[PDB]
Amino acid sequence: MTKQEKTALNMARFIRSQTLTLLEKLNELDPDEQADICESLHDHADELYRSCLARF
Amino acid sequence: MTKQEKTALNMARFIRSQTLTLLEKLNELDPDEQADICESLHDHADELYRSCLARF
Repeated sequence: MTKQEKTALNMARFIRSQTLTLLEKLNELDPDEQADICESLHDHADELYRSCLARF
Repeated sequence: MTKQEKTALNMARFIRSQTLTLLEKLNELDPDEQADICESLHDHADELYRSCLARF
């Protein structure tokens, strides 16, 4: 296994883990809170994405 | 401190932590990989957001 392959697998595992935990955590809040948090998370995701576009 | 307050603080801390780790991890990849991962992460973020809209 190459370092590039090992890295790719590790990153895939990491993103999967983060997503699973986030979903489980969100599932603890009532509908109202969930909607607010989701709206905030999406706006922040767009901001991070635009920052990446700027870097590349 | 109310349970609602304790929950809000815990969620804020969690989202902050996840973001910091993600950024640090991304910083390990070369420009090319970073761009690919960012594009994939954004598309997935949009998918999750649309799923939330559907639930609420």
